[PDB]
Amino acid sequence: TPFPWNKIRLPEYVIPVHYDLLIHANLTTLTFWGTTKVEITASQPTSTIILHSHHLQISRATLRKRLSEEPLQVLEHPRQEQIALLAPEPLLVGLPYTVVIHYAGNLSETFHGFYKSTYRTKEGELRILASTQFEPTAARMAFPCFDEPAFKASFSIKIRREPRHLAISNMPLVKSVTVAEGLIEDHFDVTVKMSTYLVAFIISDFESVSKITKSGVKVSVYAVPDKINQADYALDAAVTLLEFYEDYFSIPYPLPKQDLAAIPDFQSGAMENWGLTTYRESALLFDAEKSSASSKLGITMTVAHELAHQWFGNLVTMEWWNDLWLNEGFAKFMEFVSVSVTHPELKVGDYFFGKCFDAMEVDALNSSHPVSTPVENPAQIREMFDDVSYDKGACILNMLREYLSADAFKSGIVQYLQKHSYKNTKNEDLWDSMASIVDVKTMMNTWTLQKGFPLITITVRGRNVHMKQEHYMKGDTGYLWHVPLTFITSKSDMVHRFLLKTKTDVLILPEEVEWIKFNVGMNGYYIVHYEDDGWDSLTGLLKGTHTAVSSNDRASLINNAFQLVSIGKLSIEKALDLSLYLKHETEIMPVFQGLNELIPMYKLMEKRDMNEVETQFKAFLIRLLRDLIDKQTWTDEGSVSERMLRSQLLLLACVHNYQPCVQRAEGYFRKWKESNGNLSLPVDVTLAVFAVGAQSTEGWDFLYSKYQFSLSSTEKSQIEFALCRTQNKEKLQWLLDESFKGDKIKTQEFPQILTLIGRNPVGYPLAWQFLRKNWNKLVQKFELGSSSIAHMVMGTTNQFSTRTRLEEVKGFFSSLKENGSQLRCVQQTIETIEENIGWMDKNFDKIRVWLQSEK
Ligand SMILES: *[C@@H]1O[C@H](CO)[C@@H](O[C@@H]2O[C@H](CO)[C@@H](O[C@@H]3O[C@H](CO)[C@@H](O)[C@H](O)[C@@H]3O)[C@H](O)[C@H]2NC(C)=O)[C@H](O)[C@H]1NC(C)=O
Ligand SMILES: C#CC[C@H](CP(=O)(O)[C@@H]([NH3+])CCc1ccccc1)C(=O)N[C@@H](Cc1ccccc1)C([NH3+])=O
Ligand SMILES: *[C@@H]1O[C@H](CO)[C@@H](O[C@@H]2O[C@H](CO)[C@@H](O)[C@H](O)[C@H]2NC(C)=O)[C@H](O)[C@H]1NC(C)=O
Ligand SMILES: *[C@@H]1O[C@H](CO)[C@@H](O)[C@H](O)[C@H]1NC(C)=O
Ligand SMILES: *[C@@H]1O[C@H](CO)[C@@H](O)[C@H](O)[C@H]1NC(C)=O
Ligand code: NA
Ligand code: NA
Ligand code: NA
Ligand SMILES: [Zn+2]
Repeated sequence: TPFPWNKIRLPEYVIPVHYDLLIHANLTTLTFWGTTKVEITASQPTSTIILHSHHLQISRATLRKRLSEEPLQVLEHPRQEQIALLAPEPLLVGLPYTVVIHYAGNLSETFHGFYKSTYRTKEGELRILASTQFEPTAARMAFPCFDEPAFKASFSIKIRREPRHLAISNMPLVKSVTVAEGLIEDHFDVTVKMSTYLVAFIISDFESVSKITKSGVKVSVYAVPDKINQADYALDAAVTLLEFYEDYFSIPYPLPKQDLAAIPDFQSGAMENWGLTTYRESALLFDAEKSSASSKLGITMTVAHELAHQWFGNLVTMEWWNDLWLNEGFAKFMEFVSVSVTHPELKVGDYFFGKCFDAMEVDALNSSHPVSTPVENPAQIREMFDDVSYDKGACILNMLREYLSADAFKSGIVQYLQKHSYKNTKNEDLWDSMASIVDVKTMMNTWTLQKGFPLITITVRGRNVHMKQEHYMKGDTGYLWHVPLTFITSKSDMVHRFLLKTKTDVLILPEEVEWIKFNVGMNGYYIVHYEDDGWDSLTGLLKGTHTAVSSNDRASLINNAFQLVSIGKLSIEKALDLSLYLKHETEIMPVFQGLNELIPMYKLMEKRDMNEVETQFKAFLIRLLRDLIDKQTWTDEGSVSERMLRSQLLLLACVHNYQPCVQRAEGYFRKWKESNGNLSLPVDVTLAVFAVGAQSTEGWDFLYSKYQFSLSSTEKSQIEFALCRTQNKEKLQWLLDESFKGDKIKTQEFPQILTLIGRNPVGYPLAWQFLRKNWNKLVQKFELGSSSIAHMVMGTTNQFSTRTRLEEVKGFFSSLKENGSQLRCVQQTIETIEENIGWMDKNFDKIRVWLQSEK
């Protein structure tokens, strides 16, 4: 009667070998039935079998061993998400048993488990499909199982369905059998050995398009019938990228087919289920007339990410979620490795360092965590899907690859994948594989087992270049790293290398130089400070001959300058003085970096009684970029980088009431409205045009009236953004209510809408209030620890900068007890607000005076 197992982790001594899964789902009553048969063996004689089960009603369980069979008593521990099957006789070690479980459940109304998705046909008919999302811990909501990623097994899946529905799963359909009136049973081929979280199945009326790889794999894209004509780009990209990975690793994709399914309701961007990868419609479907350049880039990179997982994640899987980065850091990194070859015109390698700066935002906080760090419950496991695992993980891999050389790195990765195929790995296994080709292990332990990153301080005395490292933290630790430093000088644009393994060291230049610049191309996961006249020298370089260093080296100097303000190593005035070089900048990365450093400053001011300085700061920003803004054409011409730069600059200028852009935007919007929304605008100007049009009641209502009928993910995204920019608080309240409800705007959009309104200069109180009042339902929908909940917490609170706002945040989240008070995103936003308070207290008046002098 008392539950015989009191640990969250399963026993290690009962091991599954093979699952037979029968699923019978009813898309009218929104219920399903299942029969799960799992072949198991026991290392220790045990009479209790413990496995995972969550929100399933177990009707019967039996144990099979001359084909004997006997009943098992069923106990449940809902908190541990486990059931116990008690046998009459102890199991015999080494002998194969089969556990048979019959159960029922309800389709989930969330975005995980076996869940309901809906869409409307062009005439307004509601259609229902059922889809799966199991990673990390939701397979147990669809079938009882040993639901930890190291208990790999093969899966034979059978789906019972109505004739009107199509079923697809991980493997090809090998047989369909009519089993009763109006009931067909689909048999799918057995999977290779894999983790439970990769099982997938979808029952829908999707259509598809297909293409065969040179290696014979059938690649298909599935989508709702009204959107299948948008699948062509992703289909071509998936074939090219699958071919790339197969040839790059020389490890073939092992399955006969690869499906890419666009799901109408989906929480993350995509999911790598082996043989059946799934996507938000916005991450897969491309409209040649309406999709933006950034949306095309996003599809390319998301497909690259999911296909990378077929090797990094599916073939080779981390042993436990503490090492999730072995899946996610690699897949994030592989997006850039692959697409830089398959789509050279996208020039994605130029964009990579930006992920590293994103990671450094959270990693500079005490509340960050090491790349590899212990987790136990599902909320903590979901918290591992964060910028540390993804962005820092990819960034330290890039750093290691540059240090070892690409060929040595690749040889280590190939050996790693071959050795651990169909098995599970830990941090140490990766370092051992890399070393089999230098003390990689000691070096990479410093980057994976402690949080944060170092500040490298450079002091030059003639030819003598002194170096110091210290942990960078916004206001003891003693952390030290093995830092692979790089530098160039005024006399040498060769990349020079120095391994700093101690707190201090020195190198001797062959001849004196006029400047030196560390972290070449921003490939290292560290920041740099220059003592003495260093920042003056580099500021003079940027203002005199900025092309003396690369565009990404310029972006790195902009970013680091403002990071040093936060720790008192550089004054805000000197960092702002450096940003003035941007009046002659032309390139997207340093322009975007300037925006990423300066916009957050007025976002803080917007939430304070600071209208005068806020206005003057925004005027400074427009004046700084005015020549570049004025040069933009109102077209879709040019490269992907030119298109994204154009769109962001025109949006920025219009949001800040730069009259030349506002007048042009108003005229386009009036014409678009007069055409009854049938006018083809340049996609690259549509954000600015819609954002301006939405400022009036009539323009907002008209924009919303066209949202219903759009089949374009970009158009829907552009309308959502514009509607969230209104200063009409009643309209902002409506957007929150309706996207929360999910009928007129899908709930998958709510996290973004909440964040957009949290950034609205008049809406931010509404967003914070809405989060507090509707917390419990939002958690039920998206789950504690999810990235969705983290971004809603940060997006409504992390631009506050007063003690009163800080106490609201602390008071609210501490009141949640077990329903959120321990979230890592809460500690992070609290620490961010604390930094914001100190930063504004110190620098606000300095910025005010600097702007007055800037005249
Ligand atoms: C999900 O549940 C619904 C509702 O219970 C099932 O719909 C029902 O399906 C049965 C079997 O096809 C229908 O009865 C049959 O009707 C045909 C004539 O259409 C007749 O020839 C048969 O002898 C039998 O009477 C029943 O009308 C239908 N009900 C509704 C409201 O549509 C559905 O089959 C279930 N689907 C799955 C996959 O379990
Ligand atoms: C590119 C890409 C695909 C990646 C999801 P994935 O292929 O890594 C899958 N393995 C996550 C499973 C999963 C799903 C839900 C909860 C936990 C885990 C993605 O969507 N990235 C988002 C950020 C993000 C990351 C994780 C979760 C939400 C959002 C982006 N816009 O960058
Ligand atoms: C699926 O939902 C149904 C409700 O539609 C649940 O059935 C209820 O179960 C409770 C507890 O035994 C009963 O008191 C109710 O009378 C049941 N309702 C109906 C309409 O029969 C069912 O438990 C849910 N299944 C799971 C696995 O959670
Ligand atoms: C980080 O937080 C822990 C626990 O709250 C505390 O003990 C430690 O001193 C903090 N470190 C810094 C550098 O503030
Ligand atoms: C305008 O309407 C016509 C006719 O319905 C349609 O074919 C065309 O694609 C529409 N164009 C836009 C930009 O909506
Ligand atoms: Na998801
Ligand atoms: Na999420
Ligand atoms: Na969190
Ligand atoms: Zn991933």
